[PDB]
Amino acid sequence: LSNKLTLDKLDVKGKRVVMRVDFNVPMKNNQITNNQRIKAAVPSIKFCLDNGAKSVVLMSHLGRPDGVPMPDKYSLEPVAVELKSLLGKDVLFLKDCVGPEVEKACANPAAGSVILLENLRFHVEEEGKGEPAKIEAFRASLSKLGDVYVNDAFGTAHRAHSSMVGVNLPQKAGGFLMKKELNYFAKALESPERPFLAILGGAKVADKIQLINNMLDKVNEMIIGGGMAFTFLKVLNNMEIGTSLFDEEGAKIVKDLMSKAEKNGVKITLPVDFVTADKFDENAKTGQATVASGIPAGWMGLDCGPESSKKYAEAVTRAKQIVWNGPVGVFEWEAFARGTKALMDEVVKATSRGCITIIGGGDTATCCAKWNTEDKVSHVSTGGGASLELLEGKVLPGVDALSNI
Ligand SMILES: Nc1ncnc2c1ncn2[C@@H]1O[C@H](COP(=O)(O)OP(=O)(O)O)[C@@H](O)[C@H]1O
Ligand SMILES: [Cl-]
Ligand SMILES: [Mg+2]
Repeated sequence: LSNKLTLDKLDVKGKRVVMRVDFNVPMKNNQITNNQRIKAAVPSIKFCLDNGAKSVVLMSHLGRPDGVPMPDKYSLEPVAVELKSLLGKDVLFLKDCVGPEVEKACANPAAGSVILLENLRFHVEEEGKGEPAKIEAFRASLSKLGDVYVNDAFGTAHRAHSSMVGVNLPQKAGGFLMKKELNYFAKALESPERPFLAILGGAKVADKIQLINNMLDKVNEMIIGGGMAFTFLKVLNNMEIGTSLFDEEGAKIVKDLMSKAEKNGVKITLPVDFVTADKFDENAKTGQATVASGIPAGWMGLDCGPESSKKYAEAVTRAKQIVWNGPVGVFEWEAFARGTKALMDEVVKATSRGCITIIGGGDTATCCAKWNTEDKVSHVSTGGGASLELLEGKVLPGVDALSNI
């Protein structure tokens, strides 16, 4: 961020600060299961308050409510509560993020006020889909809530969304988490140790299958696991995949991706076996399948099996650097957690013999919390897809929109 305004050089004395953060935290049974992303923004928030900010107004999304208000399902109210304990200051929660009531609450706050707005994605204008005039009005409203803007939302920095690129204030500064994460990746990606392995799992298949093409110019090996794998296996192996995650658009480029991996000498490791489930539920009935057997109709693959874990281990053993985004099964539910635990064991072992190991994402970092490995890998990032877009070699939109020096 040498060329961008950052918080260390932003005068906040007597100023209202409006701050985009990534508070898209994981939830199970309605409880926050990892406060990593909240804790990670505390240094920027505290700095603002300690250097005389009149207020700090925090804004984020939670999940993918697709431009409809879903307070019953995706409210940020629980985050406000958690932020209090981590900050040592109280926080006022507002039930919207724009409009006359929100504008009034933020216009002239008591000295030192911390305010958290409701989920930005309850409005279609944040993503811009789910209207140019209402997008402008949404952005205008957000801009009234502070005098200066800070973006500390590293985990969302790949998204060219209204709160991330559309705030119109004279000073738009990168926060300290933004700086910490970008600095770590800049050093780690400049001259990676080789072989350099990417591990791509998870459930955001439509988005992340589109990142593979450019990642194939940067890495020497790739594990394609979790929900990502089934689109590949259906196309390449004619495998029956049941109700497993499948991306129609990505299927159309699978053969081209494999051709490119061959051209570039990138070894691709796909799974060969699975733990199956009869529905998407923690207490589903379960089974086993191989690529050869296929997955029965009406069943979904929610973990890899033991022969897949062996092949993943072989790739980890060859690696001198690893970037991992996306668990290799539904690790939140014990029936489907074994493959991700086994891979974590291998990645921790690799670190101990000198591998540079980077795990990132809202959910994947929660694997580190669950199995107590946060200090047993080289770097745990608050960015998942944001970190993969860095690996591709891009300038992230939320960084690009910051004020130039
Ligand atoms: N085979 C699978 N089917 C469905 N979901 C899966 C599968 N494997 C992993 N997942 C899910 O992937 C999710 C995380 O993916 P994603 O959100 O892309 O990762 P991150 O949050 O680290 O960026 C987890 O909640 C996990 O349950
Ligand atoms: Cl997606
Ligand atoms: Mg996630």
